Amino acid sequence: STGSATTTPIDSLDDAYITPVQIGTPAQTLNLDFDTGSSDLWVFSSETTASEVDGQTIYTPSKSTTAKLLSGATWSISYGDGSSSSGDVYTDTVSVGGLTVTGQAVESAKKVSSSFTEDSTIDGLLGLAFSTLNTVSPTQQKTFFDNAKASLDSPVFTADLGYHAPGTYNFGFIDTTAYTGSITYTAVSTKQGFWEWTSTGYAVGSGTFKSTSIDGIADTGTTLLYLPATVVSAYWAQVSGAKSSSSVGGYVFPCSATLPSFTFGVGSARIVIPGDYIDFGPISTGSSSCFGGIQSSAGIGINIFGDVALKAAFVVFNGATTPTLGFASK
Ligand SMILES: CN1CCCc2cc(CN)ccc21
Ligand code: NA
Repeated sequence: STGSATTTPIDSLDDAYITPVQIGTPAQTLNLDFDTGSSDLWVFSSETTASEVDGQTIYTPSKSTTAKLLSGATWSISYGDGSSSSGDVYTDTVSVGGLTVTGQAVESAKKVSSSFTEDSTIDGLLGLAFSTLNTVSPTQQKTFFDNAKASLDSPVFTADLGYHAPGTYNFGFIDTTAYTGSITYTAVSTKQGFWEWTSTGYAVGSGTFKSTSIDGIADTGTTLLYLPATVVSAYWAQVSGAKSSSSVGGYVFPCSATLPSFTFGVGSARIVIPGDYIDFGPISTGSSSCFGGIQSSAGIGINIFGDVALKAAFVVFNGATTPTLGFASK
């Protein structure tokens, strides 16, 4: 089997991407944020505290003839930004882009943080990291990908995010029309439950490539590129008037600037992030200070190749017995 779904930016900055997901019988379509940095499929629901819902579409298990309460099971997650959600669990039929999983754990939110309530466009998250990070207790649950894997033509999914444009998530096949050149594969460590890999270095604009190992995770659920402070300082030093602002919470730059590209290594290959991808616009409405899309990881404890980096590539998440990542230009 295979599946193929379009993923759409939620706003003009590509802060996040939503993908339609069919849950239950008859289908209830919710727009979920596919998140390669977490392992819970959780949704706004008929159980969510009413004051914490503001425009999201909700899953109503009582309207699904295939929904079963997973008796005794609860979940609670805290994301790296400080956001959170928690609740109880149903199993139901879940379909993405024509690929169907029966008996998928659908984590129903009783509580969400204000940061989720405020995002009316996001109806929940579909985690695609390893199932060892799933938060359901007392019986840990599998991701949609882990449940689908055995049925897929090939045990893979691919992320093809757009810059200010829709893109695609494919499950079970590699669309050889969607990238240029060849795919360069690189080793993955699953020891922390992430798609963790090592980049071979970086360049700033037209500058020389610096060979240096940078461990990090491929995380579609994170907007920006978080890298070590040495690398980030080298990038922003090439932008007149850029500075790190403790008041704003990262590097800012004059909105009049033209940003240089950023290149990262994948083995002997190179992925080039155009400068425009690194512009996240005014810090507040009307400001002439703009927020940068490359930020320090120093306060995080991990480097994160989030959407700023991933949208510059066609990315293969290879879930074979020995997982690997693949990157291609596009
Ligand atoms: C609060 N916020 C809404 C936008 C999508 C989203 C995704 C994650 C997962 N990294 C965490 C928070 C969050
Ligand atoms: Na921000």
